[PDB]
Amino acid sequence: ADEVTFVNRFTVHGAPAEFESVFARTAAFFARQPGFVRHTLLRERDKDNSYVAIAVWTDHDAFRRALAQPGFLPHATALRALSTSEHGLFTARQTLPE
Amino acid sequence: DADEVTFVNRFTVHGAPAEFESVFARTAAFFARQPGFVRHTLLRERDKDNSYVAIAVWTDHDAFRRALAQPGFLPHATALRALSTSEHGLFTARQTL
Ligand SMILES: [Cl-]
Ligand SMILES: [Cl-]
Repeated sequence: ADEVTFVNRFTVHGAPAEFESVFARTAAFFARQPGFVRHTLLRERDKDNSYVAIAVWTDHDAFRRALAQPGFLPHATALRALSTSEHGLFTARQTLPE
Repeated sequence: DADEVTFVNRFTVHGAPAEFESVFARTAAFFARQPGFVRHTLLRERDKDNSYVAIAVWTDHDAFRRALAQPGFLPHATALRALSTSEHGLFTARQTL
């Protein structure tokens, strides 16, 4: 649609359990932001410490409003503490089924 | 294992993006006829014309491997290898809201 997809690759350095906890609470916060559509956390099969998150928002503006929230900052901080992140924003060009 | 698998593949496109997308649409269409195909998305990084991520979901690791092993995959792997460089990983979904 007009919808953007945030993809975030995490290299987790500490305990994966602790990382997934910190993540869940991050996910919870975004889940109640206007324009939120969905979120997936992925774990790489042949590693303990590789992860990928995927967040869909209705539009760019909805997403940037969610990031500029003062409520997001402690989640951001906790994640940085526990992981190296390489992230980016995408559009969907082809989807199937659909 | 028995777990749902999400294949994630990063592409840098060196040839025409238009021809890359078209080849991909056919490739997705081929995947769509394979047992255990759940879904497929092709993403493009915003304000980059050459950076793509393809996300393919399969009911398990074996259905995915068997898709890639089919003779009819060969022309689609060939077309993409001529157009792009790529790095992939095999994942399992942990959370979803
Ligand atoms: Cl483990
Ligand atoms: Cl690459």
